Amino acid sequence: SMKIDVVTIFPEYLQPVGKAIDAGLVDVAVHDLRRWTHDVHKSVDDSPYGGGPGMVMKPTVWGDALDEICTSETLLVVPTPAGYPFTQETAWQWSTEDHLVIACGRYEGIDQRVADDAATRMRVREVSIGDYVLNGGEAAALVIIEAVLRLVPGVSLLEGPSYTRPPSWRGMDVPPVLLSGDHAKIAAWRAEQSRQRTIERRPDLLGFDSP
Amino acid sequence: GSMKIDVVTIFPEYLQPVRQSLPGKAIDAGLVDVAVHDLRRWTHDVHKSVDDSPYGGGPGMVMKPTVWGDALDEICTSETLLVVPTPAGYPFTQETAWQWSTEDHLVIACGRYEGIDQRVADDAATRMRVREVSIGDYVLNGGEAAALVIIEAVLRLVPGVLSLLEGPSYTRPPSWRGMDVPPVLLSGDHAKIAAWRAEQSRQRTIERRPDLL
Ligand SMILES: O=C(O)c1cccc(CSc2cccs2)c1
Repeated sequence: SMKIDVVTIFPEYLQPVGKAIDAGLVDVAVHDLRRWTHDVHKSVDDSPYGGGPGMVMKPTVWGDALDEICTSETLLVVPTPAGYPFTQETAWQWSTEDHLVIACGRYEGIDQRVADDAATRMRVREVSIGDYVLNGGEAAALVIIEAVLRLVPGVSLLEGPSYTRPPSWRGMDVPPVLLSGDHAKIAAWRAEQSRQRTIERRPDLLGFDSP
Repeated sequence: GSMKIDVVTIFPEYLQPVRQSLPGKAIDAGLVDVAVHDLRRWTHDVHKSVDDSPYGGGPGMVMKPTVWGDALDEICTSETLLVVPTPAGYPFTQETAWQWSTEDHLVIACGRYEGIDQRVADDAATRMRVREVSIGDYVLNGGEAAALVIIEAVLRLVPGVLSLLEGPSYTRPPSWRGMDVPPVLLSGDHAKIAAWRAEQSRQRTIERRPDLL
């Protein structure tokens, strides 16, 4: 059993309701960060100190929210292009956690003091899901949850090509070996394929130079 | 400029957020159109089948060439760029988003389980440009959230629609819970602040991303 919490200013995104199939092995909650503002305008951003383009999310509003939602046992996830890589190994690790809280930021970023503060009560991980930029952590929140949840109790190199019926389609055939029943020959051919594909699409995975 | 995105999936509900995350004005100006399609209208049987056992043995299922064949024949033109998210794909980077941002028709095929029959992509590639791609180093159940990422990533690069690491950022108030904003940022010395940020970026990148260096 495991509890996942998500905070965003766009709570409509996370509503798919895959990760959806649950027989109560985990519960998931989504919160509107505006639930913790006070002024009539609901202001959650301000201009950066030192200058530069765009807005930053205020430290006070996030701080209040997390006070209410987080505990000392909590793992705090902050998706961000400036964070550590989020890999298969990270998913395995977080599949054992009791409590995850994902903080979705928009604009240019969130005050640094927010995660520095949190880091004195609970454990915090700033993470990047890939080398590209999004508008907000909302999509990243989703990716992280899919990757993590599919490893939770009760649910190398690259993988080569897959086939199924029919054995001949539009004049293209399934590789004979797959049809012949030799468990040996099929494992070998499959290993060859998987390796031939990594050298091409992902040379770094076998310690080579990236294109 | 003017871009059309078709998405095929056995979960068309999942893609609710992309079309509910769009500026109305760009839809009015013909800057982008996004259509989601349920992969099952192209099924041939009364059970509406999308997958089938792996040739060669193994666990998990493979997706039928017959169905995806029908589907792509209908949606794709020969100007089409066919995107297929998979963990065995090429890396989807920022350079990739930039490139695709100037394309006219993007077709994204969302597969599930252990993939789509290889022949589908093989065949498509005889009459259009196909790109199989991985959004990161981890396995997701299906291609759906990957599609979400890619769409958001590419469209925030189309005007009027939606190297080291960036260092910390701060805003009002100057003091919060006993932590102060770095005093250099209020100094009025902009040549000096440009350099402070530079160091911050380097340090960060060394810690978090020593590959980039
Ligand atoms: O922290 C923020 O305020 C912020 C600003 C922009 C975008 C995001 C999530 S973006 C992302 C990029 C790669 C992996 S995740 C967050």
